[PDB]
Amino acid sequence: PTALERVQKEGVLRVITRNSPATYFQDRNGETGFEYELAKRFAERLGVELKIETADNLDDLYAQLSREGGPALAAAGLTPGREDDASVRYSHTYLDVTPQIIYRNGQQRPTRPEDLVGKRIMVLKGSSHAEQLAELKKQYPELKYEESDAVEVVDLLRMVDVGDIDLTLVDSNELAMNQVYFPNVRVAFDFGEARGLAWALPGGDDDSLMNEVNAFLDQAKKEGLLQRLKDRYYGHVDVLGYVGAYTFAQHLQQRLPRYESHFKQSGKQLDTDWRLLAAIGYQESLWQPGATSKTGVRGLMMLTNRTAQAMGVSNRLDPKQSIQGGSKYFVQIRSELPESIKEPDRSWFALAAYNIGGAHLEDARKMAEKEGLNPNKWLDVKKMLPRLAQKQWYAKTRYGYARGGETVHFVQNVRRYYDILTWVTQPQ
Ligand SMILES: [Cl-]
Repeated sequence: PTALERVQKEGVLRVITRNSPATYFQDRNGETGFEYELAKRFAERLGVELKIETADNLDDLYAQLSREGGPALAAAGLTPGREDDASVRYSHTYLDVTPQIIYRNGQQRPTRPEDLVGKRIMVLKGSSHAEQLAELKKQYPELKYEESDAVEVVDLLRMVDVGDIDLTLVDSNELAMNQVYFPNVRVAFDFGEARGLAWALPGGDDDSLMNEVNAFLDQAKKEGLLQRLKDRYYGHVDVLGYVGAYTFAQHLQQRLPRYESHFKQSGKQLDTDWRLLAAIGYQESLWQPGATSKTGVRGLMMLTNRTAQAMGVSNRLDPKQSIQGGSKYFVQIRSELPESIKEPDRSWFALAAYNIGGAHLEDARKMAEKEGLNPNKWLDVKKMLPRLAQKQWYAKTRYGYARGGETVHFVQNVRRYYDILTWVTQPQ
């Protein structure tokens, strides 16, 4: 009975991973993570259910994988070993990452490997990163670094952010994912060439499962799934920019605490996720209650007088009222969307209408239907929205010109800020 046959016979694919937003994360609304979604899709390919198991550290992860009755594979952003070990075999690679030395804005930036000597350094125990430093230590014997089995990457970066350690070493993708929480964290330099991440399978001569893993990852590439997952989880710096990333971190730390209870209160009484509402707040005003503009919108949630009057907001500059009014407006808009639009798209459609109004959004949907696209599918209607800004298209619509390009930007950003806030984890 082959490894694949055991999986098929048991009707379950058991996957071991790390506990973190990058790989696998549990939230009241559900389960997320780059590896989680990639493994989920693989389980569906095999016609079996996914069963996630977590490891406390990398040594434990590899120990579980090689134990009798262990999981089928490990999907945890793993870097294959410098040299082969009979205990583990790796799939083809599915994401190129660059190891980076991370330092604290305020202290001097080490520029080369030799500068790592005489520094307080911590890395994950059992990691490829620890091995890079072990290899380096042969060349510079005075190099010191600590290995912890009790920390995750988020903790290492937190330690650098607050000055508990001088430096750490992590993969570029997880740095990008975490830059939005740690305002003082900075890349010092790229330490070594880019490496491929791969899934790990148990040792031995059985290729039944391995060949399906490699066929799947090929299909995952061709369909764009790897790029789309990469962009959601590891695209914060790409999309927001580097200054935007650590600037958000600064605001998360300094601004959000003044308004968090207002968001939670509105979210609770409106029975809707408070972090989605806070994400709207950030896109609108960067959580600034005195924010204004010359386009007739004002306050933390940037309400028009029209909207403010309808929602019963008597002071747009008051943060509590602004948050409540805009939150109420968002929920009302979402409720009034045509019944044919189902979640999760319904919420993204609601953000579009929050920004551009339901009338203009209806024009975008009608255009989608004419092009033979699904008007109830957000990714289709998202293609049509920019056309409302073009006179070649808007002149024949019922409601005419609208800034649908800016609407697409608004929805993408809020969704990202919503992810970011959902993935916050508390200090140790
Ligand atoms: Cl989007």
